[PDB]
Amino acid sequence: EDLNFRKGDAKTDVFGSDRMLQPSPVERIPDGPTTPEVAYQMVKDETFAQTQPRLNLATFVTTYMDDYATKLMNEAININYIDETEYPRIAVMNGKCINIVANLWNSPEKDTWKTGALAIGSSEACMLGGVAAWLRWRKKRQAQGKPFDKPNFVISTGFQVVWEKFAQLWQIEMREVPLTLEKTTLDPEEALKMCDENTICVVPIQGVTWTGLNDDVEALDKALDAYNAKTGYDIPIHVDAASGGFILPFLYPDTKWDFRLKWVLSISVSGHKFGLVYPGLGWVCWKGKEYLPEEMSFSVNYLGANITQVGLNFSRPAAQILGQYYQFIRLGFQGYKEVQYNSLQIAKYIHGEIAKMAPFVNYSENVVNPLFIWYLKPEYAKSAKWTLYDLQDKLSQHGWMVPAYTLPSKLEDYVVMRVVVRQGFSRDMADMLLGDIKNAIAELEKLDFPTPTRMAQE
Amino acid sequence: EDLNFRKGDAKTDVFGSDRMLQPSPVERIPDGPTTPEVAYQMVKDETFAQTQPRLNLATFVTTYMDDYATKLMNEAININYIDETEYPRIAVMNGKCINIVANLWNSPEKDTWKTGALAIGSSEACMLGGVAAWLRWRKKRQAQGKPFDKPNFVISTGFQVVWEKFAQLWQIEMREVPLTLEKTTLDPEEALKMCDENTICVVPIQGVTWTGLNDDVEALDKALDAYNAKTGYDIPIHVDAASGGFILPFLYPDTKWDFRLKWVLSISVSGHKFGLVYPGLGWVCWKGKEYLPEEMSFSVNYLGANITQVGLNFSRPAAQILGQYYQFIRLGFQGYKEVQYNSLQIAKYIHGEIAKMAPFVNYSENVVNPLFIWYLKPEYAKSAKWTLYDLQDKLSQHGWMVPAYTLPSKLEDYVVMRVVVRQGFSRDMADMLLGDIKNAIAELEKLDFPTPTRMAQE
Amino acid sequence: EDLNFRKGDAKTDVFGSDRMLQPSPVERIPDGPTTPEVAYQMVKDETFAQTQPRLNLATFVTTYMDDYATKLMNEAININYIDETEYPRIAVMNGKCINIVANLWNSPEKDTWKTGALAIGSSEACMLGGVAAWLRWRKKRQAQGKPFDKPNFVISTGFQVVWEKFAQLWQIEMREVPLTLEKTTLDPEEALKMCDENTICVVPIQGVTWTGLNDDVEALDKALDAYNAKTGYDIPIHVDAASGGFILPFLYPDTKWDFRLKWVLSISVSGHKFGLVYPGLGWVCWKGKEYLPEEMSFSVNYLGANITQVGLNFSRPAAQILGQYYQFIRLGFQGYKEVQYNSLQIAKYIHGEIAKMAPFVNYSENVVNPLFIWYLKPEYAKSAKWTLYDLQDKLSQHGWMVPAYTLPSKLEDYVVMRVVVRQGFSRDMADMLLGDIKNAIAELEKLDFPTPTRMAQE
Amino acid sequence: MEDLNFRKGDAKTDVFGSDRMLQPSPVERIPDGPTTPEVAYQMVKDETFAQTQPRLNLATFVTTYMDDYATKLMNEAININYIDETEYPRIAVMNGKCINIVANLWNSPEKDTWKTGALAIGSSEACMLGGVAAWLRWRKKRQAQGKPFDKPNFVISTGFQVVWEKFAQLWQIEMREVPLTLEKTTLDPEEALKMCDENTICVVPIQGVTWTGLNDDVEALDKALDAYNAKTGYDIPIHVDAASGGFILPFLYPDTKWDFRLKWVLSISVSGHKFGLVYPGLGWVCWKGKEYLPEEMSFSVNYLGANITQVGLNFSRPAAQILGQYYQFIRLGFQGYKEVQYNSLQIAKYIHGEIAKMAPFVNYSENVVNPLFIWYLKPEYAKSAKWTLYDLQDKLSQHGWMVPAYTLPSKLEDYVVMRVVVRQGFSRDMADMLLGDIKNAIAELEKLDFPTPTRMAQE
Ligand SMILES: *Cc1c(COP(=O)(O)O)cnc(C)c1O
Ligand SMILES: *Cc1c(COP(=O)(O)O)cnc(C)c1O
Ligand SMILES: *Cc1c(COP(=O)(O)O)cnc(C)c1O
Ligand SMILES: *Cc1c(COP(=O)(O)O)cnc(C)c1O
Repeated sequence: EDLNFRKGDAKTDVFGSDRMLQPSPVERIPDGPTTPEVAYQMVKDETFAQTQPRLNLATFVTTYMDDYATKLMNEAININYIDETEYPRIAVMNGKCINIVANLWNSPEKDTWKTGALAIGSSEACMLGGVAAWLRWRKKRQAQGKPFDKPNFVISTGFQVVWEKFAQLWQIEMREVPLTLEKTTLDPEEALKMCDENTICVVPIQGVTWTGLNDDVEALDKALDAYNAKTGYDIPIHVDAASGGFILPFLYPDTKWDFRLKWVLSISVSGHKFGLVYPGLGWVCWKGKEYLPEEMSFSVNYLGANITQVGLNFSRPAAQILGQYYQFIRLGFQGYKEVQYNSLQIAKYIHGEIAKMAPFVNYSENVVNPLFIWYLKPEYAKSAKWTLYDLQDKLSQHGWMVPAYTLPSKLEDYVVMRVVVRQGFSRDMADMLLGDIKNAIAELEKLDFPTPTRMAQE
Repeated sequence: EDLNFRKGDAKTDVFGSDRMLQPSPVERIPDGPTTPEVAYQMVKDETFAQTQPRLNLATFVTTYMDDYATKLMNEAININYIDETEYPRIAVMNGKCINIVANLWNSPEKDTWKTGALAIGSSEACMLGGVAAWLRWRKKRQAQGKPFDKPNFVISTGFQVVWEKFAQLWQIEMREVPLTLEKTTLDPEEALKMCDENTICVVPIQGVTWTGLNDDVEALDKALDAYNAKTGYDIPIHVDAASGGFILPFLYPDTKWDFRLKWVLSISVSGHKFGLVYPGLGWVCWKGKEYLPEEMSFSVNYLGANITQVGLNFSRPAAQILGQYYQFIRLGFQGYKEVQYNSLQIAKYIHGEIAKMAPFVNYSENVVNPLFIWYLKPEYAKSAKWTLYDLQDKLSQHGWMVPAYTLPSKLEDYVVMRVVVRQGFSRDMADMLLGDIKNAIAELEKLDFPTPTRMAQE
Repeated sequence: EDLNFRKGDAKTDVFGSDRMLQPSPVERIPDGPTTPEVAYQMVKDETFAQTQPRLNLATFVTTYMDDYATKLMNEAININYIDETEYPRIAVMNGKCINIVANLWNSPEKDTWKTGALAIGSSEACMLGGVAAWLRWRKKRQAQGKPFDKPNFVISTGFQVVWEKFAQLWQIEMREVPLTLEKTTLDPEEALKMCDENTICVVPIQGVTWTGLNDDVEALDKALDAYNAKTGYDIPIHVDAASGGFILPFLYPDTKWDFRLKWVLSISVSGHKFGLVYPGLGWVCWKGKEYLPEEMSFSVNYLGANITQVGLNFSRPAAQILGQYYQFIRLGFQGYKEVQYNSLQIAKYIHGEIAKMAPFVNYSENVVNPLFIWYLKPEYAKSAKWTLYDLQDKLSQHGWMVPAYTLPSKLEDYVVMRVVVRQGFSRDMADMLLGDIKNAIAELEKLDFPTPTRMAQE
Repeated sequence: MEDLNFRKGDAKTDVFGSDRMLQPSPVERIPDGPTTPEVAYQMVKDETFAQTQPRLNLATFVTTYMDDYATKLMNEAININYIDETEYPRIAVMNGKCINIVANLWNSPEKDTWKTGALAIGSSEACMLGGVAAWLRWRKKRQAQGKPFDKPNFVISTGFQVVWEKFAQLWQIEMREVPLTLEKTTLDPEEALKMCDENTICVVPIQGVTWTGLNDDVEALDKALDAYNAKTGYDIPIHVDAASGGFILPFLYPDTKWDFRLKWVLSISVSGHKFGLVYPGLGWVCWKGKEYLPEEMSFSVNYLGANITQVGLNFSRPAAQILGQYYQFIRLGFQGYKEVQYNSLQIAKYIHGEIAKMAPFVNYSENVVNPLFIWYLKPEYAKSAKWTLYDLQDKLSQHGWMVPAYTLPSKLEDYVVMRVVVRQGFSRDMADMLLGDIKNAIAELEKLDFPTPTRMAQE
């Protein structure tokens, strides 16, 4: 007999121990240690009772990479990117990713080492673009003898929350252009009506999270050129291309949205969305070195490479740089094109099957990013006992997360549902989702009384 | 450009391929092959959208073993148990497991190699016990000149479905003794009312699936001894101990339920329930060689071990034998006792926490197996808008399976919910479950209208 | 110095401990636990001193799958198939496998979800087929006013033992048709002579274990059609296709043996033999819903799939279902055909090389399954000092298991040896086997006195 | 027989008998076409060989070792995006529990069970959140007072880590720097108070100054600040940059009053990936109470009954580091952290003592409070030596070490120093290897007949 079996010795079974009769620590660090197997289970087991990543259809962020990328990134788990003197090959590799992304967006910059920065996501990449737009505007207004204490920026009401963070954390006024059924993306005319001498940039979005659509950057650029010629305000574009920045170059090469446009001075993207890398990657590029203020930035030479030093974070994992560069080499342009082709084709397939179901109507007939939204047919909704929130709950019973929500300004009465198709979500998985949607519809149509969310609508 | 990238060559990305734009085969084998990576994802990805095993609280069957048992079993995946001449060490190992189980049940058999058999689960083990009881009875009645064409057996209405399978597949009449609030387990007096000259055995259950309770085997044995003495019918007991066979020896050693009893001639158990082995293990033991008919069985000597050859299956995985022997050596009696103690303590803990909640009342104050059932307070239920089926659905939205069902005959008006606590379900996971139950109750109590199942009860 | 080193603490070396100076438990569970490393070695080390599976040439059961199938099945070790409500995707996958198998056997059933059942092997699949035949016959005779208490079935003496198990466990009389050199497979005329008003089915075998041959199912169907027309007895066929069920559709598609035949009402197969899945898989299909008695079976709808619930086992591993579906997708029809082609070609190669050896003659000139048997030339055997049993022992000295045995009734004086070629047994391994056979012959021919088995024959 | 496409990348291709491995890696543009996974794996992996191995990187404060279970747990969460809190609410709650544990390690008096704090990628984001909150609290006060709020400043030692310069640049807030001297080797409160005025949003003492390894005296700053605020009414607060010391002081110096026990310490930040013992990607910031986190910055959402404050500069990010932190808290507990930090500090103290015995070297401080320290050349030795600490850095790099040499901040900029950081996973045995290499390097450099470039640059 083993005296200390329950206390945690070499013979203890994890689930025959005193520790696994005790709660996990909520407030205070435990006084003493446990065995690695026990602590492993205590943390691991708490992650079971939630959505499985591959069935999270709310997220845009990568939930699958192949086994070689995964092994490569796991092996770099202890590499701190910012130690560039210690890890100069990764610093160079980061710069090469920046070059490749800038050239994917048709940068006219002549320098071999393109002007850009690594980010943890589009959040940091967006904030860097906006701070740069803010600093360029401050300098221009100062040289003109004009005030520079009340900056603002203009964006669709379909903005993603990081722009609200930017507005709050830097105390910059956000001006929002509302969505309507007639103007389902940012209308250039209405955005310009909200511009003045204090506007630091307009932010069109490629891959609006609420709708899956693309603001027309080319139409914005054309309108802005006329407006800037008339006012002299010299207002630029920063493209929030979080999703579309890794869709448009491969599937829509002739759509002019990027550094080909006169007024697009910076672009940001989520490398961990359709850049196909696990969580923790974003990129921001500037059209040239003259658009990244010296106040924000400096550059260091590593093994002949000019790597710009700009960022909100400092120490950070380096694994995502290896993952991105691996994808660029493993897939190339052709491979990126076929993977995004698959994701868009599957999104289009689900869109078409949803349109055939009696309760549903799609927000758009045009699927340009691998995601889309739909709502209840207005005539169907009036007499239905259920809402899209009830459908979300039914789908959750089978492990899916398919989110229902209200649309932004002036469409807020529309409850919609969104499906995002990422690499690793196949046609076969689409059929499973659609089968569960049909069954969920059949069960909810048997209801004799309205649900809580249905009553709230009336 | 790689011409065959989409068709499946060395450069193909699984989710940039034509195969992952196609549905999985429903009716016919595909005409041609795919890459192993593609096929692996196609099969694997279908298993995502269902209950995760460690959150499956309906099942009694093991969903966790430690890393060494798991590795041992994985390494034996290609070992066919039934090739005993080729794998005689595993045949002997099977015999040693049988000895250990039979002695765990206090067999008085003097032979070193105890009379018992390997099974895939309690289904086969129960059927073998029942077939043996049927053949012993047939032989007795024929020798007595009595008819033997209408056998029956007696069991609680809380029987598990394999006994209905046995009745159907062998055409033996099942006689069911009803459950009542007054007699919540098999009452011996009522069981004897259903015994006659054609009864081949009575089947008390240790670990009734519907209720979590134990039939009183000792009381049945006493009643049966008096009955057999007056009638000469010689009716035996077969104990269905699917769960309790690996609980009672460790936590209730002095409960006289096994071969210590005169009329207990066979006992069956699920090695994959509380025997702590992954799916695919059951055991059946007989009290002595004389209770296993020669018509059913023979034995072969492997390396000096006498291994009885009886079974419904033939070729089968051998991994579960290695797993069982590992558990016996790894844990021993003390280790089994500590693991089952934990599971029972967590079940009692949840049992006590459930009783404190306003909507609930427990079916029993006595928790003798690591599971229990509760129902709605009758006064609460009459005015509640929801039923336990609604609570089951709410819990499923967080990944749990906690089943609601109506109890067997004469308690069929009771809708109950059951929680089973297995090795690998910790106190921390119990708190997560109870927190989700509390949140679910709060949500259901906001309903203004009754649910479909609530209306169905009126 | 570490006081508890020998007792099993964190510093203990497995083979410097007291436990590894002690024998493994034969009769009783050890009182206390050990470390997982110690227990892992104690169980693992016992499996060393026996036949290695890839050198087991006696077994028909899969001993190799590729790395992806193996990982997929290992990852499902804790999934209990029978929890279909909890794991409905695996329940649907099971049904898809059944559809594919039935269509491989040319089922005319129009229902999308074909009538069949999952099994642990051909044992359960055969018994389910046999019980269904018994129940259909019982119902017919009852409707006719005829007795139904003495059923029989007809089979070759080349039956595999599960049919004797079936006869014993259900008390159904087995009538055996003898083998002769003139009639080396089931002779239909002799089979029909054993049919009467009490015959529930005739069982032809595809892949007779003793001989490697195929009973002629079509010839049986023809004779049975005329017999049923003249008697009205309506006697069916159940095909035991344990091996051939996954050989004939790919290599002999035009051989009429399956549901193309009028009287073939059910077929069984071992998915773990030439279905190419590790141990634990069988399938049985019925020609239509009307041939599966309602007394035996019911069906449940899972996500729109009609899954029949019939079986002898209940809880069981689900891994083998994933493995079967993986093989269907990974290989397709072409892939199955190429693997079985390789296995048959290697068997034919070994067959041709055996025929060139002076002591040996093949039982059949035609190799139709990836296995065959041979015996000693009668003139050579008479003056030889050794038998095939001695050759089996010599081969065992190099790790092979190549079994020698006497053939069934009327051929019982023929001692034969069998080789089975499974996936993972290459031409290179065949050359190693043949080299060991030649060397073994050379050694045995040096004997000056006869061996015990040679003396036993005289 | 021959395989026609062997060099082009087919099923038989050997990575290093292929055309692709005769070609350079892409510098400018994405390749037109794909390669096999093995080829791409080697092309990226092989570029990482020719640089410092993490466990020999003695410049970094950031974790380079966790045990196998923490590593496995974090690897298994590589595809979990923390910010999807509705989808992953158990990790959201787990994040909140980590924040609670950290806040209580720092003796927070907050009575709410769900402490006011935020997850970060490192001390950079946590420090900026602390500063933005200080900036916003100061703005709100001056606004209510009718006073101007358009020229904020903050006060910090010249030993600041670069993220505070980023904060100054990216938010256009004036950084006021207090110089270091041999007489005042850490932040002196009196000199700091001379740089405070009505526009100062906070003072930032540092626990674990990167340049020196020392701790600013927060308690002495708190006392001086209390007197100043009582006189002026400016209400200037403390934010402690405790990137390293935040996970040393509670375990090894529990009685040092540096945290929320102090009146004016309203927020504290730390790097979980330094001495919190988690791989790269973790920082934490806590506030002394909910009232010190402006609602303008923040909101909170209830997940499974837990109140999780939503504040941050990042959005989507790996969740693995949260599981790693919670694993370490449970696996080690208070005792386990104390023993690991004890080991790291003891080995730093050991190297410190052995460095002192060597003829060329003198230590900057006799007191080692964090598992790191700096030394420089003895002044009399330096004048006649032909080499500098940069030469010793280069020599050690030849054996794979990174041991950094650099000039100290303002008023000590003439001091070339070298720093050694001891992290979990750097043992006594490895310290013996480093010291043996240091001795051998000294012997070789003393053989020089002429000065090196960096020695001449000093003249
Ligand atoms: C994803 C998203 C963001 C935020 O980017 P993260 O990568 O989550 O930090 C910003 N804008 C848009 C349009 C987005 O889709
Ligand atoms: C589990 C169960 C059975 C069926 O056993 P399996 O292991 O699923 O084959 C029979 N009886 C009882 C009491 C059970 O709990
Ligand atoms: C294998 C075999 C059986 C028994 O099947 P298992 O898969 O071992 O259960 C029955 N019939 C034949 C012809 C066989 O080869
Ligand atoms: C590390 C460090 C920083 C920067 O923190 P990161 O975790 O690298 O972002 C800021 N202040 C101090 C004192 C530091 O040591």
